Amino acid sequence: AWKGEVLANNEAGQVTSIIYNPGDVITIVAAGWASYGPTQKWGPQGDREHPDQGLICHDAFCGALVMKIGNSGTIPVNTGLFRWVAPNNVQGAITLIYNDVPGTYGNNSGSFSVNIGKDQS
Amino acid sequence: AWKGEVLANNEAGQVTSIIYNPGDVITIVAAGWASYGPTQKWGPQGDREHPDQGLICHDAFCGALVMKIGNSGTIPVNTGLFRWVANVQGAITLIYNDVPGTYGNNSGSFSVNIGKDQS
Ligand SMILES: CO[C@@H]1O[C@H](CO)[C@H](O)[C@H](O)[C@H]1O[C@H]1O[C@H](CO)[C@H](O)[C@H](O)[C@H]1O
Ligand SMILES: OC[C@H]1O[C@H](O)[C@H](O)[C@@H](O)[C@H]1O
Ligand SMILES: [Ca+2]
Ligand SMILES: [Ca+2]
Repeated sequence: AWKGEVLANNEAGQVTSIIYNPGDVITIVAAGWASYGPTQKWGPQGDREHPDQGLICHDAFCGALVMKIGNSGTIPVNTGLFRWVAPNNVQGAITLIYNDVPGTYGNNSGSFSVNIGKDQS
Repeated sequence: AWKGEVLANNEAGQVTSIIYNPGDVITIVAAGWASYGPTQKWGPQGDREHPDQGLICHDAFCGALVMKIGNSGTIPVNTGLFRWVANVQGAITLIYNDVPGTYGNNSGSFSVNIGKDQS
């Protein structure tokens, strides 16, 4: 049961209190409005119209919510995950990150409100 | 225990297998790209720039996911609901947030998962 925020302009991400363990089943709901530069704002799925220019997650759009579990590569979160189990050999603290190009977070604004819970297993 | 899709052009909503009962704790997660007219698509939170011209849900943007429970007013769903508790009682119908009579030109759909949680 973690609840908190993820700033668009935070390159390092938001480390949550959720340690993902082998067999854990998780739910995530992400909401909100944030920008990677422009005056317009996008939701947790990001901007489907914008080209990939070196995103930390190539499998999500610019401005999408992504995560790392432990020492994993980025995993798309987008609007959330429903009763979700990680690939085998993936474990450790969940960090939530705004999908942008490394070095380009200065002009980002807004944030995502995210809830994460462990489910019956 | 319910998984499927909600079409933008379905005025009448998607009637799900979830009957909401007093005290029930539920989770919805909605995903995908849909439209209420334009060639451009929006997500489950809808179009934050477009004004309200008599949307079925005044509490959400045009093109947002909403729902009804039984005979109730529209309730915002947006990207989903996390361990949400609702006198609201009955079958959960999911609906695209648009204006009555004008669904004909909508396109796309949202993916939606609903479950009941521990309580
Ligand atoms: C659409 O924003 C900017 O477009 C120009 C073209 O005129 C360039 O392609 C820039 O790279 C774009 O900058 C924005 O996007 C990148 C991510 O791709 C980054 O977030 C930057 O901070 C933004 O301004
Ligand atoms: O505001 C709602 C309204 O917006 C646009 O004009 C659409 O083309 C219409 O079909 C209707 O959905
Ligand atoms: Ca940026
Ligand atoms: Ca329409």
